[PDB]
Amino acid sequence: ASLTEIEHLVQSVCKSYRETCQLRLEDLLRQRSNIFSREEVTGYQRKSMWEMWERCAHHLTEAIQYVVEFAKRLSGFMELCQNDQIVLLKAGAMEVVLVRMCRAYNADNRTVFFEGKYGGMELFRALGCSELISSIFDFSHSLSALHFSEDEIALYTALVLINAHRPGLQEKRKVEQLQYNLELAFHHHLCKTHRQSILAKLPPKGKLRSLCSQHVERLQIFQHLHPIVVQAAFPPLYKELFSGGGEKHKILHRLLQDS
Ligand SMILES: CC(C)CCC(=O)N[C@H](Cc1ccc(NC(=O)CCc2ccc(Cl)cc2)cc1)C(=O)N1CCC(C)CC1
Ligand code: NA
Repeated sequence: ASLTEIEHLVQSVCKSYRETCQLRLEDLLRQRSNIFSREEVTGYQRKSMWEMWERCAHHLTEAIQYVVEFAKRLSGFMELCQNDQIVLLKAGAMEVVLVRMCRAYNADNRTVFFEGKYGGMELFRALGCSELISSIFDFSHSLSALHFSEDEIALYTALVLINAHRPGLQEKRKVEQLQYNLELAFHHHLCKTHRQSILAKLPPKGKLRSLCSQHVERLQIFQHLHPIVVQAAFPPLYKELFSGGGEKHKILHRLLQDS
């Protein structure tokens, strides 16, 4: 590529992200004052473990769907073969969500936007995975210190998804070329905005990998406790990406093929 193409890729990636960001940043900031009362927090704690899991699985699925749409709009993604598109999404969609949610996190009071209001870790105690919850909050606390702009999140999450090292890629060279151009765009934008200092503060890939593994592991614990809840009340896309043996569903293939 050349310089004019990279500048175009920067605006292309930032545009695809704005069209699929799920929640605009200003809308998330305007809600920061709206925090669950101590009686509303106790209500969430009084909910059953199985109800909190399906409510969280529903919100995770909604977020993942926007990441799929981000991928389809992402320059060069739909040119890859379908096997590679599915490998990249299965490996990275959750990782993109884990990065995106820092916008919905308030580092001042350590709360996240959940079901119309902001609440802390104590809101999710009924899940029975306090270690995973605190790892999630800590990860959002870390990214919040970086003070990401919307353009930086756009370019970073594009690279989280377009990773030529994902096992199972049939056209590794083709993903490499797309990843190299997206790297150039991200680094060129950081250079122009004088934000190259964030490169050393970005979390290691093994951290996002550890969070996704913690999610699958705690789901397997819950699935053992309430297998019918997962089969009957969890979204099909969620089961395809996280539940064994739930990969039998093909949701993503339909999501990608349409339009
Ligand atoms: C920029 C916007 C798109 C950000 C919008 C946004 O906030 N999305 C996330 C999605 C989400 C949902 C659930 C989790 N995990 C859990 O609840 C733990 C249980 C678990 C374990 C394993 C699996 Cl596989 C699935 C669930 C992680 C993330 C979100 O809604 N929240 C609110 C509550 C959680 C605790 C933090 C983040
Ligand atoms: Na933040």
